[PDB]
Amino acid sequence: MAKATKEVKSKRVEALRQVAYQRLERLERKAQKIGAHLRKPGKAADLQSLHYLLHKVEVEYHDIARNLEKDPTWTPKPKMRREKRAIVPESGPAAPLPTTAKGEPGRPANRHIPPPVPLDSARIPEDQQSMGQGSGGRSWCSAPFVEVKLPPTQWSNVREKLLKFRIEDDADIVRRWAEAKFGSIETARDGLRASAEIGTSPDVWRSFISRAISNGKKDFEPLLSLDDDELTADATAERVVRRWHQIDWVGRMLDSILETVPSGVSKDTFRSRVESRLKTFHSSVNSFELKKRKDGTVERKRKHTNPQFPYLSPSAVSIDPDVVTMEAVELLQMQPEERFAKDPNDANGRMRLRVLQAELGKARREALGRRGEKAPPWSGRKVFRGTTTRKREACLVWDKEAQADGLYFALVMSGGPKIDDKRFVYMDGQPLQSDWQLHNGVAGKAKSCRAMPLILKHDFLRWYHRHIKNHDVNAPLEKRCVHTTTQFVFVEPDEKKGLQPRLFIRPVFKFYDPVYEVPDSHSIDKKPDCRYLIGIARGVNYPYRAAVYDCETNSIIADKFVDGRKADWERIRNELAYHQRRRDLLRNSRASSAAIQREIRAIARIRKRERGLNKVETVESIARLVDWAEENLGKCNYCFVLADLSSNLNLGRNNRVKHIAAIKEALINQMRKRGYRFKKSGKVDGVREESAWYTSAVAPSGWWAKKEEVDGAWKADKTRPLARKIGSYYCCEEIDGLHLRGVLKGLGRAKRLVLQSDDPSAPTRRRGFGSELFWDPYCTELCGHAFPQGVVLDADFIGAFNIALRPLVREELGKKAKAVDLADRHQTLNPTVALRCGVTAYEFVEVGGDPRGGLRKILLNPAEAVI
DNA sequence: CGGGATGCCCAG
DNA sequence: GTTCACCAGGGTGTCGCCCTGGGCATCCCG
RNA sequence: GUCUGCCGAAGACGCCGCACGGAGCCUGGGCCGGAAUCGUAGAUCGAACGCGGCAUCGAAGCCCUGCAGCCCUUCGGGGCCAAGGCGGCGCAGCAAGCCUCUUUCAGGCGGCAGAGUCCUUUAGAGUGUGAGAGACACUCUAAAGGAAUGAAAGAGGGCGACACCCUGGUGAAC
Repeated sequence: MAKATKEVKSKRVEALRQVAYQRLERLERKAQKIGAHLRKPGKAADLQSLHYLLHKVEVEYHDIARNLEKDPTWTPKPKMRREKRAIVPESGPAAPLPTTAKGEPGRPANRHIPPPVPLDSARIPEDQQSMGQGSGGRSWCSAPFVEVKLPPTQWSNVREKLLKFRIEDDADIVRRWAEAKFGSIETARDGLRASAEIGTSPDVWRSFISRAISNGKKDFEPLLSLDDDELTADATAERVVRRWHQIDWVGRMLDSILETVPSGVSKDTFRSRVESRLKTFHSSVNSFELKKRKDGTVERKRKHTNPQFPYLSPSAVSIDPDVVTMEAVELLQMQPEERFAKDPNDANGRMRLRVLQAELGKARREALGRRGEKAPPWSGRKVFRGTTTRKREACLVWDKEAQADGLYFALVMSGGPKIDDKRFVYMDGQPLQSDWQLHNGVAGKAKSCRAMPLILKHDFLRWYHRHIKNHDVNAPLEKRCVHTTTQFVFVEPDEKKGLQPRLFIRPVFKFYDPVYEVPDSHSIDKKPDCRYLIGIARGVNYPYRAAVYDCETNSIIADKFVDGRKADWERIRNELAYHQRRRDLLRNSRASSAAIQREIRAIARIRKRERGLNKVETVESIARLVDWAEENLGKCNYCFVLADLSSNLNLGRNNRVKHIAAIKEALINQMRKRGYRFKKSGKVDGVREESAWYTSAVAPSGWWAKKEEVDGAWKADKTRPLARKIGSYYCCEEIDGLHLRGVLKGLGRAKRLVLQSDDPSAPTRRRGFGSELFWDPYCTELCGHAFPQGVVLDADFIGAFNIALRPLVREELGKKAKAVDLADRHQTLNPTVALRCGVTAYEFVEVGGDPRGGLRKILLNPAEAVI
């Protein structure tokens, strides 16, 4: 019988491959029919729709051909050609929210109003005495716009003066220059990337160091006599040759562009903007990162993923259906085996079927282009932005006669009266005569400007009261400022609906930069010299958890945290998916269009509710945490230790509630605005990044809880899960004041808990905690409270505690360390550090003949128990 | 003569 | 019930740089 | 403008009043069907598979599309030509949008008479200044037309890049 099975198996594979060839030539016949049918003159239904059927049948051709050539024992019985391709969500499971006006926060009216400004004394440091270009400073912008009141009759002259500094419609000059100089845009991008790169040949290197020496620098005289392979591997010489190649190449291309500038464009601000963009480009193509291999050799890896020339992103071109029709039928004319070969004309060397699929996508993109958005405009109307990067350009003067709200945005033009030097004064408090930048008459300058009044509303008044304390001579130096530049935006007038032109300005205040610092904040082998350490645990559902730590008492002091909107994001995503499905299934189907419009409005409702989700609440709580830290802990006495998470870690469906790098960015900006020093590497003193491996999963009671022993104990005891697997077995909500345990559904991704749910098709509280809860069974007692089978704590609290206690271990061990040594040092040190704050925990309550049957949360406050 | 404009230069 | 490979439409987060001016030479026209 | 006296329903919410196409190329939409194929002899039993044929509801995308309607416009018209469906009966704070970017919360928005306040324009009149031009400064008085946001956070602009997620049109691996 066995020899019969072997010969019959060869018959099976040969017969099924014969079926594959018969179906293949069936596709080929169908493709010939439709390609000769698309040929039929005047056809515009075989266009697009059965052009899509053409790429479908050719994709099936390529897939059948590949599945037959790659696999010699091709025996297809997987039951997918008999599969109906069902969609498992229901047709109508609509579940909106019923919560409505159950309190509604108030708005305690406050009367913020900017008081007048005195002249600052000689407390200014020496490096920021002039406050010109690059002379210290912080240059912190202004997060709200403020509306200036344009004159009702002279606003056209103001618009004419502001049209010089207009930022948009400058890309078209750069694209026109690329078209006129290198023919095509892609050829321009490739040739300009080739010219911007620096060679590894030491001849041009030595030429650029010789140019550096002849320009007045005497530091690189032994660099000319250095060995060629040594100067190639020299990082300092690499930076020098990069800066001089930047100067030469940016100068050459800048001219090439300013020679091709049309008349009317102001060449000064265009020169500055284009020079900054080309400096950005030549830095980003030639910046190389020290990537080491296993043998210690440094690989010259570029930080930027794929830099291209500025103002040269690939814009979508509206291709026509006729040329993609001709290219498709011409691809069909050649032999079908080479129809899926690499295209010699493609830049990426794509497949011919792939480039025709992309061309068909463009051909149906031209009818569905810049439309269909969920209406997010800036004011709706036609605007043009810009910036005024000078004091001769524009500034904020203060009216000395007004005791409050006397800020005026003075902007210089040919028309208008002369500015008053005795009534108007700069916003720092210094007079108009100190700077001579817009004063008329004396010191050889003559300037006349109109000071249009400022409309101070809640946003700008709140920002000016929070960020600027310019009315106090002896103010902290991080609150005093000077104003040089303004990122205005001009909203153009409309005559169709009869509106009024409005100008919004965003000032950019160069704040004075004090020398505030905490020592050894970014020292690798040194703990920061401060009394307090704050450990931020950035998580997925809880955004951050803070556990501040004082080394004098060696205990946690506070446990501030927020809740996050993960489950709300899940609900919005599910309702958005259902409404998108019902809208899209009702669009390809026709004779129903009011249904399309009402589900467009339902999509807009869910878009507004998703627009409610943002990082604003997270950065608001970060600001509140930093303010609380500076109030209670005191200035220059803390350091926000953060876990060094991956910069581009990938999550699942919770991308809109990730906000992980936003916490680090917000903390860096918040500690920058407090006055703390900002190093050139992008680090601010008081925000220290330290890496956390599985050592951030060790217990405060002294348990490492390694993944190997946790996996072994969970395999031996499925009903008793350890580490963070305990939280996945319990319901998120509560029944009888407490959360029950449940049984997982055996499907991997459809994880539905069974909380003794004998009710048919009952989801109940199918959502669980997941990895959010850490249960330590070895901690049967904690903070004056007893637990029979251990205490369940938040995993983010454990991570925050480990992060806050980590730099002590880092200083005790040294620079060279592995995670095992940090783990055992944490295992020994953990028990010794105590808790003097209310630490959120859970209790194993007796449910159903078992103390592990339920979870109940209490405060567990040492301030009520220990002290 | 002089108010205002336009454009270039300041480079471990 | 999954996973991957394309093409549309929509939405997010995140990342490399640079910027966040004054002096001054010449034009320039009423 | 704004505030008060007085008047009302947009747009939503329940009810029904109605909708231009197949030659040719995809699919339901109904049938019928065995073979090339498979349940590890035969595989003719069953499973189906890509399909073949018949008739047909008729639609996906086009030829037919009128500018029914919206956008652009040099104002003549052109583009998509479908949409927006539209169009009544009862319900009249209860949508969207706006009052500033990124958000949250509270609040306001729609006809005609009355009242004050501010700004802008202007007038008479008056005061001093004014090598004196009845010019200027500016006051008094009067008239014309314009004038809802609080509260809590934010480093925001560019330029070029990535990497997720959702829904359709598909194909392949399980």
